Amino acid sequence: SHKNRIFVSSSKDFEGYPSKAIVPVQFVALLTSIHLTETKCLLGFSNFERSQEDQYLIKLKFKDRGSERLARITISLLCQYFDIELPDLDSTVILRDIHLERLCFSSCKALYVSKHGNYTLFLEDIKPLDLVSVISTISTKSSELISECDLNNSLVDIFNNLIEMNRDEKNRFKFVKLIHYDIELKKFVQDQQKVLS
Amino acid sequence: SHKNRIFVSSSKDFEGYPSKAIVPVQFVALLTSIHLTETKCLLGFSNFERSQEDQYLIKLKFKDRGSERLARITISLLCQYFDIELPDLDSTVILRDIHLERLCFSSCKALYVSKHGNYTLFLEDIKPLDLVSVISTISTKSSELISECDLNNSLVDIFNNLIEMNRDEKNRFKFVKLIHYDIELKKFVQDQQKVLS
Repeated sequence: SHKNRIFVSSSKDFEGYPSKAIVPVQFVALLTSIHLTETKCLLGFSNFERSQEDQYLIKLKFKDRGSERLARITISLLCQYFDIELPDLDSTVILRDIHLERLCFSSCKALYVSKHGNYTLFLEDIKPLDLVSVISTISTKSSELISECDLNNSLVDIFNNLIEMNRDEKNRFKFVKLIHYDIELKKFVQDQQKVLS
Repeated sequence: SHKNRIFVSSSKDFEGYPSKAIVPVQFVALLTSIHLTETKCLLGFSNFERSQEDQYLIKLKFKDRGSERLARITISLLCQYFDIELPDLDSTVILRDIHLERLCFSSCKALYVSKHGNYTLFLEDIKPLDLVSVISTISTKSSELISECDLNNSLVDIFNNLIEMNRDEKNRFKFVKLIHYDIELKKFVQDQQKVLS
């Protein structure tokens, strides 16, 4: 046997989880916000089921200076991977609605940790996915509680929800406003937008 | 004014630094080793002036579980950036002579911290550089103590030392053994190997 890390397809699943327990989970979602202060470091994620950003809030807790540095070094690499630029080390980080500019697919491993009906997600790993890859995985193609299609299914859903936000006028999200709108993204979008017939 | 982060071109510079001081530094070097246990996390870097790996040892100290996680998440992103694959979270990290396989250019900001003639380097930031970029920067092209040519000069030196190790037979380092030997690397190598005339 193993840890039996549970795959969650939605923050709504947390509503039926144990009330005092530590449960390892994994979920796929777009990075939507970063907040780095001196006492706190917060990562927002959304899946965009109907939409609303930061459904998942993952916490990187820290008390010391060393902790504080580690948290900062972590944020720094995550932003570099996704080409999100940061102020200079030698110069507080606040990033909101990241998805309006970038589209940062991420596979996360967290610890759902709950007490008295309240729960917190602590990060254990994060795998940034390349938009390049994500598009392949969709165009193209451990524990007993994660199917090797869950991740894939998630990526597919995220992108559909993304499509329905693009159409919707009262939504600030639009494929064109993305800093990285290639022609591949265009045609990918168009293809998936044709999988309705 | 600013922090006056000092650019160091060599670990040999540390021999003339203050004996009880905290001095912010920056240096460019290839990642050569990673060690992750439960009490310690160590990053080895080399510049390869004549050669020897791990001239620079940067320490990511940690006492808690949270710290321990942060350190791990940090290592994980660094390896992903450089396409170094790691065992599964749900399954101690020991990576040596990374440069025989990969070539991982890195710009680091550390705190030289010394007491009684002894010094330690604590990480504050690390910028992985893409081999793709590094080759441009060389083929192609803040504080008062870092010139905007230092980084560049360093990259150039590293690669020359690399060339002289390739020639040398008693050295296990060879361009061909690299997991990523493109044709660009070939021709880049050949060009720089022609800048001797």
